[PDB]
Amino acid sequence: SIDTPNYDVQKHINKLCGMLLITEDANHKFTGLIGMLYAMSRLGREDTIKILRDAGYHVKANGVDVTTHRQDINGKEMKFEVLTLASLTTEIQINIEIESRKSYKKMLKEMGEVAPEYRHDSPDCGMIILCIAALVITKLARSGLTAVIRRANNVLKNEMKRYKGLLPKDIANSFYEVFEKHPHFIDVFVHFGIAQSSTRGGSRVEGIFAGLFMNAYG
Ligand SMILES: O=C(O)c1cc(C(=O)O)n(Cc2ccc(F)cc2)n1
Repeated sequence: SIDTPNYDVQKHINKLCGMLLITEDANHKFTGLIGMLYAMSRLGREDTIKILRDAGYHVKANGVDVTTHRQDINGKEMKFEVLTLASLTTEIQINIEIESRKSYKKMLKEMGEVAPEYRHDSPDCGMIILCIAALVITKLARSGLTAVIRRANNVLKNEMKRYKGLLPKDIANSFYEVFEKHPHFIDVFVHFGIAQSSTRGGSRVEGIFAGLFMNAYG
């Protein structure tokens, strides 16, 4: 049973990436999986199922939809937008949102209203996560972990400055873990990276990803 998110939940998964990126001392246990979900939502359900079946994997495709979950947090009833994921519980998703809202309020207290580039909903959050995945893929092509961190601190210096939760060591470990545990994600990531690196222009981060991905050959 593999979750195959479609184009419709790409905005949601990007926001989930962003919520972890704004979290001070964020727990990156699920970042490898969330990053992979973002890549699949970019490829689309159709292409994702095609890649897995072509790679010889047998797949039970799980539809990914946005649902509203009502949960009581500190006496107050709260509405949370969650994704129907077999790989990621409602509880985990909500706790990611709770912890990021705590970090966000601390940011308001520090600098007032937050600039677009410092928010959890900045359009490049998913790609920022996938830049670490691109570095891990190079070193798999866990000894190369120190080199991933050192290459990450230089290439993602502006992004690390923007996001308190951009912790290269934790994110790289999460990707190493997911690629070891679920090797079918390597095939998904590689097809994602080939397709992405063909797109012209776009954002600074889309450009950094393309350069990092191209480096896995030369
Ligand atoms: O500027 C604000 O007061 C603002 C904006 C949003 C939103 O875009 O939903 N939110 C909700 C929100 C804030 C932080 C967070 F990590 C998750 C959700 N707060």
